Amino acid sequence: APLPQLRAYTVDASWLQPMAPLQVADHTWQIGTEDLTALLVQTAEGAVLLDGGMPQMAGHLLDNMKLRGVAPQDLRLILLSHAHADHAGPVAELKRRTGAHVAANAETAVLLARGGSNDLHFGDGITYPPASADRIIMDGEVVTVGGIAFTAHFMPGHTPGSTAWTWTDTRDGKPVRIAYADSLSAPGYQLKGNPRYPRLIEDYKRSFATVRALPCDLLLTPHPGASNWNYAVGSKASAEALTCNAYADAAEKKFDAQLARETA
Amino acid sequence: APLPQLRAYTVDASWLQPMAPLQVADHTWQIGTEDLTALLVQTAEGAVLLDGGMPQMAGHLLDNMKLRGVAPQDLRLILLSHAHADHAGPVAELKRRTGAHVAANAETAVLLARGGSNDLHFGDGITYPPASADRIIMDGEVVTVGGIAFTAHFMPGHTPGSTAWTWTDTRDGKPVRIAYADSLSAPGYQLKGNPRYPRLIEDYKRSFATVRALPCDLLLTPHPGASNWNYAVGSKASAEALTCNAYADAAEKKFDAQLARETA
Amino acid sequence: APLPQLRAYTVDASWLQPMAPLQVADHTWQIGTEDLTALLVQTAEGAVLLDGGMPQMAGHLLDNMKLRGVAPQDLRLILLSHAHADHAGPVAELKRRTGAHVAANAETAVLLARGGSNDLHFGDGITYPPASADRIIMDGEVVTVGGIAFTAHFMPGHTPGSTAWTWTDTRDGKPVRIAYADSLSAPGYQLKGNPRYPRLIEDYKRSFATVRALPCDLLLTPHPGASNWNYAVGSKASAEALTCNAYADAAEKKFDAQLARETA
Amino acid sequence: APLPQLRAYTVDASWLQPMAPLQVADHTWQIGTEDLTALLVQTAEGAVLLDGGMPQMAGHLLDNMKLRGVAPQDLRLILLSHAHADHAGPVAELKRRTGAHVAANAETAVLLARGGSNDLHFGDGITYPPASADRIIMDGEVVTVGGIAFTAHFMPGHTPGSTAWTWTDTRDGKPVRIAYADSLSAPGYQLKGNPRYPRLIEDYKRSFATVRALPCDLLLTPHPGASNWNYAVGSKASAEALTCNAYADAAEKKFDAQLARETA
Ligand SMILES: CO[C@@]1(NC(=O)[C@@H](C)C(=O)O)C(=O)N2C(C(=O)O)=C(C)CO[C@@H]21
Ligand SMILES: CO[C@@]1(NC(=O)[C@@H](C)C(=O)O)C(=O)N2C(C(=O)O)=C(C)CO[C@@H]21
Ligand SMILES: CO[C@@]1(NC(=O)[C@@H](C)C(=O)O)C(=O)N2C(C(=O)O)=C(C)CO[C@@H]21
Ligand SMILES: CO[C@@]1(NC(=O)[C@@H](C)C(=O)O)C(=O)N2C(C(=O)O)=C(C)CO[C@@H]21
Ligand SMILES: [Zn+2]
Ligand SMILES: [Zn+2]
Ligand SMILES: [Zn+2]
Ligand SMILES: [Zn+2]
Ligand SMILES: [Zn+2]
Ligand SMILES: [Zn+2]
Ligand SMILES: [Zn+2]
Ligand SMILES: [Zn+2]
Repeated sequence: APLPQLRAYTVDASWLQPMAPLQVADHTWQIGTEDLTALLVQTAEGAVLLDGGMPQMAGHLLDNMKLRGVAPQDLRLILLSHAHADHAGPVAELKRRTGAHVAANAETAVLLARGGSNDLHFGDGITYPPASADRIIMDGEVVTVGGIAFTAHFMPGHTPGSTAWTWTDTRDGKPVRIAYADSLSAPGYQLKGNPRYPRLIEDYKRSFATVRALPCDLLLTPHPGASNWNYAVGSKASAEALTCNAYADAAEKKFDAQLARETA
Repeated sequence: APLPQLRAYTVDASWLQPMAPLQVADHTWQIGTEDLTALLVQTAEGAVLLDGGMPQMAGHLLDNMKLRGVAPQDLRLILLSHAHADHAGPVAELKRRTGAHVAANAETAVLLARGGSNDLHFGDGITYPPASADRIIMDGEVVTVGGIAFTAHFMPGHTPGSTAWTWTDTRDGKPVRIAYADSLSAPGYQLKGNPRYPRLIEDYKRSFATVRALPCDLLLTPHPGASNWNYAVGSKASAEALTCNAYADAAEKKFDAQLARETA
Repeated sequence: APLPQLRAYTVDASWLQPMAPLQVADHTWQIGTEDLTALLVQTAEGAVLLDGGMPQMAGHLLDNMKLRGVAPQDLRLILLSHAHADHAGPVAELKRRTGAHVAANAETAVLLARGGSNDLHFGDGITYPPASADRIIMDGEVVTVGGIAFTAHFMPGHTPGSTAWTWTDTRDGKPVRIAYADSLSAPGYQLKGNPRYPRLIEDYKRSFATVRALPCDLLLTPHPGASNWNYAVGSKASAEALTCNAYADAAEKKFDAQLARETA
Repeated sequence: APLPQLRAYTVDASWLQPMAPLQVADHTWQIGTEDLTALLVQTAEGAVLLDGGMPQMAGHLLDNMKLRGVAPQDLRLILLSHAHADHAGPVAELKRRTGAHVAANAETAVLLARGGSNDLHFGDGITYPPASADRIIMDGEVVTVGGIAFTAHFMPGHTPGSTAWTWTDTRDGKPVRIAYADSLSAPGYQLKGNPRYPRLIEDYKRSFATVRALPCDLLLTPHPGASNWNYAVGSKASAEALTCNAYADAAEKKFDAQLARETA
């Protein structure tokens, strides 16, 4: 009986369904797939990319950037929600082909540096090509690119380095506060008494209070279904989207119900 | 007028004064200098080293390890308080000559990986040879070597990755709770409104409460004067040493007096 | 038409067939699989491991090390032929669970650091968890562990960092020169005019002359079929094994026949 | 008798004497100091920087780049001759402030990654802030930026990763072949029987033949005195500059005279 073969990280086909650039505000665009969020922000001095999705999406992300008049050498900065394969997948290839830099916290950097291997909960089951972080950011640090200021808010839980980003864009002159908040889920996580994450419950609770107080008028998430976005319907994509308090309150009730069944 | 020459990190001569191994408990020893703490813990499966001091102390640390019957290949683990040159200096050379591994958190790892360069407060003024961290530890994670369990307690402030360590040793059969707590000082730090550390005051305050609640019967610090240790007097080294509440309360009063003068 | 799913690196089942430790000489053992070579060398000061095979073989390698009386904390050094997933797979997990160090050249280190991703010929198709190299070795450098000296011989071609290792063991007192030489194959490689490897043909030719002059009495390869070893037959495993000149001459004829068909 | 203090890497004041941009050809400029070469190449798609000199020269290099109409976000690529502190010093700070990427071979990358520490000949005596290499280049690989193609030629010896660069510029329409070749010196090196560099003499000899065959009409070196450049005299800077054969022949005679005195 020989050892088993390696298994590939397979996702639902909807996660890999390419879509044309969808406009969120005057400067923010969705260039990912139907169920994976990859936000592009066009500024006067370059473009910022938030997440990239699965690792095989680098060619698609470059296509949509070309459609917005953004050359590869115009991507200046890559920001991440958390360093998982379905969000930070193409960061390695995107760095080689665009000349951009990556800014993330220490926890996201060390997870990104080892390609998501040795995950606290998944181990080596979900591995993507590694990439280095050129700039280390702290909680509440302001990253400015082309006049648009990005503020990081640490919300650990899903991963230790889970970071929420906030920035102010315009909607035909009217300012709008956007908040790209990370996932607040714990799929298959051992919450209570985890030797690899001893203070996980504390971090999750404190993160719920963090996203409740986020300066937010329009909320987006790495998985658009978590914030009730519908990238397929285009114009009405932000129709039934949730607030920050609602998304936090909904996630916390699921965390307590999950924690309760774990003590059984 | 040519550009200035580089300046070397010079310390007081007392920091570099070698001393013979001083016994703290049945398994814990001080093998550093008179004013720099480097703790060695002998176990049945190997030895653990906490800090190393200045980078030019690797030869001295190996001498004292040889005196305790510890071969270079017997050092199994290196733990750090924070990745500064006067504490984590010889970690690079100690790894090459002992075959040991380093365990630190993400913030200490990224600071250790770039050799203390690009410090949040000191910049490139205090640079030491870089070294990689083989194991990443979380807050409250238990690291066991030879039956002795080391528990990490995150106390950020002096550095983002400042970690306090606790373990239980014996004093001729009687158990003793030891707590090696990091420095709680902010020398020349801009505390209020620091763009490189926006939540520094919050982290400092929460760290004072962390060291107050540390399970501690005997307290040691990277600088022994901070906890009123006197490594010169040998037997009476722990005579006038401070408690955890006293060391925290003394450091917090200095933090508030420093914060008050900063708003002036 | 959504983007395709990721494909897993699948190998022949014979590559993953566990086998009991096979004795090569007084100190050298085969602890890998039937068709993947993982050499263990027991010394008075510890054990050296050459290669590990596929990444899912860490548990098997530890089992055979336990059978030879080698505890996890007794593995002191890991040496590699080249940093590919079917040879350097478990190096990341083996470092975390044994406390060993890795010694490889610069080319093998940078390939090992990015987990085999961005291969010069395979791209991201063959990815394994990354690992760092603690010691950098040069061509002809001697690495000594427990009295047994390992000499590295650079033989680039299959990978830029392909390294052959030589050491002298005994066969019941009689000395024997062992040479673990890397693969001299180019499967699917574009040999002529490769923009990612412009001097590949020169490196391959110079490597044939390198393995011809290797001090060798018994030859082993990462794939035992390349040197006509038969790990299944146990005692007669080295029966029809090839010399160094024969293995080089056989590989060079295949390289020229491959280069000839490429110019057609 | 306490341990000695750390010593700072001090150089001659002429090495740190800032100078205004000196024109080499239609696109190549000297923006370093009087005795340290830092070449800037302006293209239609950005600027390439070859070397940076001492680490405290980042502010000066940015000043001269601003004088040539080159914004910080216009530096796209950094190329190195070898990763020593007097050539690769400011690469870390230049990456943080310009958003550029670094391209170097594996040997230069691993030396650049550890900040020049653990030098094969100097140890930890000459340490600069570390920096990562975003792209790994092979011998003879072509790097194109804005139509100008840079070809790397490995010439190991001074350092294992010593790389010479060649590119074709114009002199008011007339093409000119420029060759920026590394230093061919061995200051204080143990040449014969070096355990850290066993094949050093072979690499030095093969490097002399490499620079002799370099496609070169105008030669420059990291130290301009090595190729008889005089950056002070401005217009007549290339007056008495040497050819490639002359610079190689002069360096080889010094290598043999140095090797002869070593065997005495
Ligand atoms: C690592 O990627 C994830 N996990 C998986 O794909 C498998 C392994 C799983 O469900 O256990 C993960 O975390 N995600 C999230 C999230 O909310 O971030 C959700 C909801 C589930 O999908 C991705
Ligand atoms: C980086 O090393 C330190 N700083 C210096 O040496 C100079 C630069 C300084 O005083 O500003 C630093 O922090 N230390 C501590 C500590 O408590 O940790 C104290 C009390 C002061 O000494 C060391
Ligand atoms: C990356 O691993 C290899 N390649 C593959 O598995 C597939 C991708 C392939 O054949 O192209 C590779 O190289 N090997 C060797 C070797 O001789 O080293 C041989 C003979 C073939 O198997 C492994
Ligand atoms: C590490 O920097 C160098 N060495 C020194 O500065 C001291 C340490 C020394 O001379 O031994 C080094 O190599 N250089 C070269 C070169 O040709 O590259 C020459 C000629 C000498 O200066 C620099
Ligand atoms: Zn996830
Ligand atoms: Zn996810
Ligand atoms: Zn300090
Ligand atoms: Zn200190
Ligand atoms: Zn291979
Ligand atoms: Zn193979
Ligand atoms: Zn040099
Ligand atoms: Zn030099």
